[PDB]
Amino acid sequence: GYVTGDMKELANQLKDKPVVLQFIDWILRGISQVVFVNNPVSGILILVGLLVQNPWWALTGWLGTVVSTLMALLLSQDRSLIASGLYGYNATLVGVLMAVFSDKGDYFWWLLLPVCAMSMTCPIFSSALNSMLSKWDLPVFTLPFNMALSMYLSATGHYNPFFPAKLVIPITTAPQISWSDLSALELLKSIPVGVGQIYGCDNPWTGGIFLGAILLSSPLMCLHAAIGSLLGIAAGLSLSAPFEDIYFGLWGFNSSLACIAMGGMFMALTWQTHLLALGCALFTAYLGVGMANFMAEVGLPACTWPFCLATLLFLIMTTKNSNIYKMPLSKVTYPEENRIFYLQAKK
Amino acid sequence: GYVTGDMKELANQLKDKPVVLQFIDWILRGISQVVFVNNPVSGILILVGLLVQNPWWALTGWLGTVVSTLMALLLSQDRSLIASGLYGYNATLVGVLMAVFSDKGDYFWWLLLPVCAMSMTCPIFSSALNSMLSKWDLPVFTLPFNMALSMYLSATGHYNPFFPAKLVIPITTAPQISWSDLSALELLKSIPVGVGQIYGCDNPWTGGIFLGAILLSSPLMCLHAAIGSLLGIAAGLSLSAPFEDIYFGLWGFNSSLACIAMGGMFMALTWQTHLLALGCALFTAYLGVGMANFMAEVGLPACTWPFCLATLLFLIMTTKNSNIYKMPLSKVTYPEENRIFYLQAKK
Amino acid sequence: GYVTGDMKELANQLKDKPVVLQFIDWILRGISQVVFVNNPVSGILILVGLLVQNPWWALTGWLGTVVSTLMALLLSQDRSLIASGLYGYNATLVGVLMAVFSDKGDYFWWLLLPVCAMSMTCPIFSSALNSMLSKWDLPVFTLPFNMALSMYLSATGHYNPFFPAKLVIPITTAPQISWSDLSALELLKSIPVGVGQIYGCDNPWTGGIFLGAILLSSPLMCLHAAIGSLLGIAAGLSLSAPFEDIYFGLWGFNSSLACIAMGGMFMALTWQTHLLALGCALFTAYLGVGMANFMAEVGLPACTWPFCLATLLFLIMTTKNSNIYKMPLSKVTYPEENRIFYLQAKK
Ligand SMILES: CCCCCCCCCCCCCCCC(=O)O
Ligand SMILES: CCCCCCCCCCCCCCCC(=O)O
Ligand SMILES: CCCCCCCCCCCCCCCC(=O)O
Ligand SMILES: CCCCCCCCCCCCCCCC(=O)O
Ligand SMILES: CCCCCCCCCCCCCCCC(=O)O
Ligand SMILES: CCCCCCCCCCCCCCCC(=O)O
Ligand SMILES: CCCCCCCCCCCCCCCC(=O)O
Ligand SMILES: CCCCCCCCCCCCCCCC(=O)O
Ligand SMILES: CCCCCCCCCCCCCCCC(=O)O
Ligand SMILES: CCCCCCCCCCCCCCCC(=O)O
Ligand SMILES: CCCCCCCCCCCCCCCC(=O)O
Ligand SMILES: CCCCCCCCCCCCCCCC(=O)O
Repeated sequence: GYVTGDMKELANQLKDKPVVLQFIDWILRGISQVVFVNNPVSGILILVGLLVQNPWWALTGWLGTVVSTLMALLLSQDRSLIASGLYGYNATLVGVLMAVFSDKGDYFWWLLLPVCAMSMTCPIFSSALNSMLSKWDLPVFTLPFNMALSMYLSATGHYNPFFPAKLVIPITTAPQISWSDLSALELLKSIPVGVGQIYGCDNPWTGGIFLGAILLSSPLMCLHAAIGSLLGIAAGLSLSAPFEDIYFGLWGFNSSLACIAMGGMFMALTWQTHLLALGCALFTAYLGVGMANFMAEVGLPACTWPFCLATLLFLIMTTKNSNIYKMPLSKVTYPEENRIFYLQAKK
Repeated sequence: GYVTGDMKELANQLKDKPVVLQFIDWILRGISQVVFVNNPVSGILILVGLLVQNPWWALTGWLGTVVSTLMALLLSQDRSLIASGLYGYNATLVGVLMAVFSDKGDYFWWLLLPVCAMSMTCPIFSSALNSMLSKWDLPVFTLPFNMALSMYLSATGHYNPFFPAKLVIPITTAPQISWSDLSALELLKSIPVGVGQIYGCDNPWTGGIFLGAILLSSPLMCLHAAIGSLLGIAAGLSLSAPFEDIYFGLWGFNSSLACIAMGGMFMALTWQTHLLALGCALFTAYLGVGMANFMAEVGLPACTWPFCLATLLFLIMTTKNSNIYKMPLSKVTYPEENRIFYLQAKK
Repeated sequence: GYVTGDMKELANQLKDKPVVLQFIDWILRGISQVVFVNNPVSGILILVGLLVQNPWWALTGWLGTVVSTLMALLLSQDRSLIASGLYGYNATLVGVLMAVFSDKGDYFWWLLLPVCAMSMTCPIFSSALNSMLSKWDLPVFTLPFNMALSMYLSATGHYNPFFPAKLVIPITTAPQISWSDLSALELLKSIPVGVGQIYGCDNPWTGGIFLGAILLSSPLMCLHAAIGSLLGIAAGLSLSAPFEDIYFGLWGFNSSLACIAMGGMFMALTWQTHLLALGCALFTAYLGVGMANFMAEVGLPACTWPFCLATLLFLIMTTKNSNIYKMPLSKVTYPEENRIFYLQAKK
């Protein structure tokens, strides 16, 4: 009970502690905030999962988070946002995916130089988008990370002498799918892989650890992540996608995030909003394959562009339904507290 | 006189009728609203023209409109907008152009499955765009349809095992144009074809029927549609476009819409605004060829992206001219009533 | 002292002169406003530099500026903006770069026809963006020019029978860089070339003349332009860019503009804002190579898209630092007056 939720008691106790422990807590919260989790223990679990997948990726992500938090402190950003990990969760993804999309293999120490540089731009993006989106009461999601990674991967490319990137080839021929070779076990295993591919990790154990951390933060968030991954798998099956792409979790890491965001987190949790979150996850998977095909023509991966776009689209949409409630941005903590607040406001 | 204009008397009489007749009226108005027409009889005429061109395309468009209206009703959207056909006119285009850009020929019944799915997203897009564009008092035009069709055609592509799309090849060699083979009769005939290509129909009879329906709704709108198609033809001739592209109406279906919108419809009709509409039609044709060339590099058709972009750009532009008047979004019915309202407000 | 700054005395004396002299002054100010300079004498110097580089390019730019100013007068835009050259500085770039990116060589008189047409659309863009951006207190920069040039170059392309454009080939193989062949003299000479490539001119004498004109307007702006060009060169060296691209000034014409804008011009000049301008110049160079690589896949040059995007991103970003001050849009004249106003407001 002490480690569940956002761990407000730990933050209150650390508010008067030496700044080193506070900085460590901020780094852990920023690591956890990729899946909309404000738990430092969930951040430790996510770090353990990243180390299980690849220690080099974990090192790059931790370095990116540290550099982003330090730069946000240097830029005199809001201290409340920095304490909650909202300044540094984009750079974790930036560093991890820069290590993922590198063509020079593991432990390429020179890659530590661009990573920091891009981690130097994550706060600025996070600032510049926020002051706009907070005008319309909308979150930035992973838009700063998407912009930074697209800019970096366009600047370097596959043929960069210093930091070559993994080549992205657009689909040229019609795939041949043997539907008799579809494996139910692999389809079931792609759900943890789908959840784990949020950090670009294809290890089923890493995805299971991520799901466990999310469940530690909030069981409803873990359930919505699993359902979003399953819906991404279903959308991939509906479009006759290659089985290797479905088994790799490339179809479920956007829909899982969309289901987490639209289910309980930024909309009050009701069965109507549950169905809306399911529909948003399906739409997010379809937009994900569309964006992947579109940016494959320019040599870029879609990453989490479809998730941000679809979630913003569904959040901006307005309905004359009292049971479909959009939570205020200042009261969004986690689905249980969000539902309690919505029930209190309803009466 | 009873069937001209928006047919407000029919709506008033149907407001207390059984909901089946009201739903039929809403579907007809949504069909007609592609060309900014709120006339159910014009919707019937447009359906007849679509059947003349291709019954399969008409069936897909009708199914898309019905599904979009039902989904907008399910989402508790504004009943006034649904009654006027503003929730369902984008899905008509979505279904018709999904049938048009299909590589599996006519009467591919499986294509009825994705169409409905895309018609499920047309209301949401509209809503998500409306709440964004109503702040600055701007219409959504066919932006939801453009976004939905771009996402669908990127997701499927030409090499999809289930729903392949027609291949789009960027221009590779310089065209050889024999200017002695230019036909005045074909140039004149491309005006109805350019008007009918709004629905993706290249039949001159279909375009003539569409022009007749628009004239039934409003003569000024039909005149502006014809002038916009002619201006698109002129712009195509100015850039040495292939004659087959001009004869197919691919150059005049965006400028015609731009001239309809900017002439009398969303700006008060004056000779100054008439010249502004002509300039907007020329700019829209040039932006149309530019956007088509740009999106051919990613394997996508431009469709009505240039029309929406150019019309929004011309509507946002502000001048210190009293005779260049932008009609309020709540008072926009059709050019005759718009001009009457503008004359009343001027005095 | 009479010709330094904006020469408000000359404007006051010309306010009651015949309109021909006023129009000439407006054209000169519009020519100079590309580098955020409101000096007609600097406009004359920039015209001299353009003539030194290429008389055809100077003729096209002058014609574009004249046409844009004439149509902005015809469109009843704000007279104060027209008098300060803010309606016509985008068409100077449009005409000059349309002459630059033409595949038909120099003195192609038919190119005078599209140029005017694009100069026709420059005021509208300048209007349409302004009303959108003045809400958030942001400048339009060269966004109208970028939009117009992208639209034109997409519409025509390399294979246009009438107005072919220079082919843009994306990078296909990894460059081989002989670092022992790097020349310090060429690196130093690329700074004036980097400043002169704002107008698409690769002549070092032209860049030196441009720097002299900027220094005549304001020494701080010239210093920031030189530092931005140097930072662009450094960023190009950091990414192992080909030496020919660095020597051609293709790496420094965006960072120089970003350093001019962010240093003293649109943000109050302090050492903190000086470091922020340096960081913005580095970010602008990296975004410039990224966007160049991105639009090379669609056959388009990036031009000044990265400069506008990065400068807007850095201007929107908000910090809780009193020394990092964003000047109001109505009081922005030049860095010396900007700093004086900021110092007066601080106390
Ligand atoms: C936006 C893309 C670029 C981001 C910033 C990249 C900065 C890299 C660090 C500069 C020096 C790198 C030297 C590496 C030499 C080598 O790889 O052998
Ligand atoms: C795909 C290659 C390009 C690089 C990736 C996109 C980088 C975008 C940087 C600028 C973001 C927008 C800044 C604010 C603009 C506005 O005024 O709305
Ligand atoms: C809106 C879509 C909802 C999800 C639909 C999931 C459908 C999964 C199965 C679709 C393809 C079934 C196999 C057909 C191919 C074959 O067996 O030859
Ligand atoms: C892209 C294909 C899938 C698109 C799915 C769009 C539909 C999402 C929302 C589903 C309906 C939710 C209705 C909730 C209110 C109610 O049930 O009364
Ligand atoms: C070409 C790639 C596929 C097609 C993608 C079309 C766009 C679909 C999603 C649009 C979401 C728009 C959200 C806007 C949010 C905002 O204005 O901040
Ligand atoms: C955004 C692109 C996708 C839009 C939604 C597509 C949903 C298709 C329906 C799912 C089942 C398809 C079965 C096809 C069977 C076949 O063609 O053999
Ligand atoms: C902005 C201008 C719009 C109107 C343009 C009208 C058409 C002019 C170009 C078409 C005629 C070209 C004739 C020369 C062809 C040739 O003989 O090679
Ligand atoms: C790219 C093709 C050229 C586009 C040029 C658009 C010009 C718009 C037309 C403006 C005409 C004048 C408007 C009324 C002013 C007046 O004459 O009193
Ligand atoms: C955005 C597209 C281009 C802008 C508009 C270009 C208008 C050109 C009008 C004149 C066309 C005919 C003159 C060229 C004749 C020739 O070169 O043979
Ligand atoms: C590659 C060809 C196209 C180049 C860019 C041309 C863009 C013309 C229209 C710009 C958008 C104007 C409307 C903006 C509306 C809004 O954002 O609210
Ligand atoms: C993040 C901004 C960095 C700006 C300064 C970067 C300076 C880079 C200097 C060149 C890098 C090394 C070149 C030689 C490498 C070799 O010989 O292989
Ligand atoms: C793309 C790589 C480079 C990115 C550079 C980002 C950092 C810009 C410079 C920020 C300096 C901040 C100075 C004010 C704070 C202070 O020192 O008091």
